[PDB]
Amino acid sequence: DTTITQNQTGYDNGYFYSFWTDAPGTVSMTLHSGGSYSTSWRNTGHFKAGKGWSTGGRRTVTYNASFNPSGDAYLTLYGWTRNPLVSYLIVESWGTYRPTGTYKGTVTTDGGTYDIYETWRYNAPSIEGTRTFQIFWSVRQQKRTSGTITIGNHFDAWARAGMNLGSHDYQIMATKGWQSSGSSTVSISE
Repeated sequence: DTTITQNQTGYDNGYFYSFWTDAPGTVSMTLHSGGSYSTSWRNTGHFKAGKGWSTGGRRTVTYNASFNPSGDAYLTLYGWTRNPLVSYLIVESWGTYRPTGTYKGTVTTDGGTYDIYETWRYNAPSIEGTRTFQIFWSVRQQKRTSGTITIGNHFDAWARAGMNLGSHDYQIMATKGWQSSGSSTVSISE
């Protein structure tokens, strides 16, 4: 297995991965076989790490996870588009705080009901550099740590709500953390 501690993307055991933090040395990601990885973090800053695909799309993804946050963290499908510049999250579980934004509707899919939100992020890290951009959210109403995500059902609900996606960059089943400690192990597949 490979331990990642510096911002990078690449491929491991057939799958794209991405690691990003603004607090190097406080978080690591261990790449396991197939679509599997773990993370460990301690009094960190911001971090996002996961395996998935370098070009996102309307995939039906199945994941199985162990998720043990001590504070603010998400277990979430995460990705980016350009033209327009958008980041999006399908949040399956969280730690101390359930994320919210401007309410936009609800979508029911894969046995659960999700609230839909939009937020704006100002002068923040993006795939293009420091930029201002929209975040699209589907947040499950009840936490879960395994199951299937029919991503097309979220994209379509967002579009019905006036939330328009662009050309896809990467798409990962991510662990994301903010000023917390914890661990995770996440195993994905299309």
